[PDB]
Amino acid sequence: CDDYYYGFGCNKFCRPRDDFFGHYACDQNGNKTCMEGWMGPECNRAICRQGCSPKHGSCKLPGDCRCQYGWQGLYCDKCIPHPGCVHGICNEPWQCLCETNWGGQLCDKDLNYCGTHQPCLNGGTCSNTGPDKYQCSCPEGYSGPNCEI
Repeated sequence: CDDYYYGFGCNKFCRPRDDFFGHYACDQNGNKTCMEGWMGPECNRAICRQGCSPKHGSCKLPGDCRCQYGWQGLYCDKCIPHPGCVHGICNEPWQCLCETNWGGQLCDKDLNYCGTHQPCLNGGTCSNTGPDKYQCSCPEGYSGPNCEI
């Protein structure tokens, strides 16, 4: 057969290509086998990073994984939390689900301020009354919000 022609009657044509339309090499049989990182019948479809999200990841060039907006990571499977979420995580993009004991919007206000700071002086007992809020119970002879006379 002449160059690039294959088969018994030299009818099957195959010539290696490396452009936008296809990325392939030719077999002993003149079959269209794709180059490394490319797939599909025309070899113009890029193979993504193995494990790239089928829901939030994409391809233009192998072996990349470009993220859908709101998603991050190597596989684009991790959500981007609402900036700036402090003591919290996300399940969906732009979420800020708080931890214990934390609140509320950005998960930065302490729900256990008494256990973290202990602001009541002179033998005062305190209880948590909300995010970044506390209440001191003062003994006899001591006044003020923190029992500081």
